[PDB]
Amino acid sequence: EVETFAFQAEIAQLMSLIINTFYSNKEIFLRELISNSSDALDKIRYESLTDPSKLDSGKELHINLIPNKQDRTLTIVDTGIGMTKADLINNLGTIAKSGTKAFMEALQAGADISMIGQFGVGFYSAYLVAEKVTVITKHNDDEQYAWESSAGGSFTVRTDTGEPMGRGTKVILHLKEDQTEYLEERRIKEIVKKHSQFIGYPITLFVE
Ligand SMILES: COCCNc1cc(-n2c3c(c4ccccc42)C(=O)CCC3)ccc1C(N)=O
Repeated sequence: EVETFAFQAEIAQLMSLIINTFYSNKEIFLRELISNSSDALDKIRYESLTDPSKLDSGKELHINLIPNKQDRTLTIVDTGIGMTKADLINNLGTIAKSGTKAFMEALQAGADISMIGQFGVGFYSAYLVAEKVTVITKHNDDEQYAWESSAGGSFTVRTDTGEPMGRGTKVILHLKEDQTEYLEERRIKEIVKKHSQFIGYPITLFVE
């Protein structure tokens, strides 16, 4: 079954701002998603020091960037801690509410959209370039889920029946028609070098 949920008002508001605000420096979405991946990898790595069996679902800690011109998608894959159903439905949104509030206030103060990560809500920057975001995720303590939202105030969660992931997260960006530059090898290389050069995990840029 597919379950549909309403974003809390503040999150819907932030998503609308991200979609509606004129802001040319869209490339920062990638550093935010890679940051999310890095944090998730740090988390499982740290947890594994006390419980080595947490890596039974996979020892390699890495990030893959996968462009697909046929589907017009850019996929950011990591073998981080992943997310439970409760993370997807409740926990992330609960934490994000205060980050969203603070971010929107800072914006009203003169901050700009590129500072979104300082508020812990960098994930939503995905909507700078994507009409729809699909998040496939697998945490050790739960099943594989697909979260999805085209904004408009609602998201869906379902159990995922695609290729099993072992552990980690895939963020699938269904790019906007005018944002296909982010499928180009040289463009992604440029952005990673500029914003994500010191990430402590191998980042592999797949080619088409
Ligand atoms: C320590 O790592 C646990 C959380 N990890 C992630 C979280 C997200 N992410 C998601 C959020 C979110 C909201 C605020 C902040 C981050 C958010 C959603 O609300 C939809 C699902 C994915 C997106 C991607 C990741 C990731 N790559 O692990």
